[PDB]
Order: sequence, then structure tokens, then C-alpha cells
Amino acid sequence: TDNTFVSGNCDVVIGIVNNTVYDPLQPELDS
Amino acid sequence: TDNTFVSGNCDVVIGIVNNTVYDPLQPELDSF
Repeated sequence: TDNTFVSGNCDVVIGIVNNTVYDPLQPELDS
Repeated sequence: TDNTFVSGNCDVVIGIVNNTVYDPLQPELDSF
């Protein structure tokens, strides 16, 4: 999430691919 | 907080306005 920014939706970009975006805040709050 | 940064104080800026800056960490801490 720190190397990318959220813009629009996935139905806009032509050729978008699916991958897991790692959020460093999730494991810090879970631990 | 990610779209802006903290510089100076509210009193030293001319024509400055008041608002509520949204902190994305707040809703994440609500579940925590």
C-alpha cells in the first residue's frame, strides 16, 4: 500500500492483473 | 494525513481555514 495508490476500479484499466497487495498495517494490528 | 503534512501552526498562516483532517488509521484502530 505504501508503493501504490488506490485509483478508480478494476473495470477501467485495460489489461489489469490480479495480485495480492501487502498491507503492513494488517499484521502489526493482528500481532 | 497522507495527502498533507504538518508545517507550522494555525495562527501563523494568513487566510488559513479550519476543517477535520481524516486519519485512515482511526477505523483500523477501531477494530484493534
